[PDB]
Amino acid sequence: SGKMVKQVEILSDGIVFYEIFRYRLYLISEMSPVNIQGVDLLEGNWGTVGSVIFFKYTIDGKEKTAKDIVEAIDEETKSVTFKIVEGDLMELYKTFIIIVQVDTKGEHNSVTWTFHYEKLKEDVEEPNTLMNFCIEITKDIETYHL
Repeated sequence: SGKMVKQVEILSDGIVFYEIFRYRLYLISEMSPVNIQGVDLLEGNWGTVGSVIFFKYTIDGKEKTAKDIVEAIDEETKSVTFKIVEGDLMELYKTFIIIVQVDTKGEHNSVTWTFHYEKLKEDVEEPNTLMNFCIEITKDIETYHL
């Protein structure tokens, strides 16, 4: 078991940012094309718990996939929770949960990324590269909107 958390300040509008993750995830492909080539809906509906989304992405030039279930949406805390059920990460991790959270409260304007994960074997790395990648995504989105 394991948990990783990073908070990035964003200079663009947090609400707009949340709404991308919350309602229109398919867009991160246009906004971070270098990182994300595809965001396809396979089951359910965009913006709803239980929907099955498929990601095509590239880390360090290596092409990868993840199939995610949207497991939580929370409009109070401006949070969305994705659980990875298939793909490259599951070669290494039994369980992998990604929560994205946008703080708009006050002059505070930030995106917090949380990984909860269970490794398959003791000597698998902490998912630092993946956290770096989510921060790049955050910054692509920010600059795209700024």
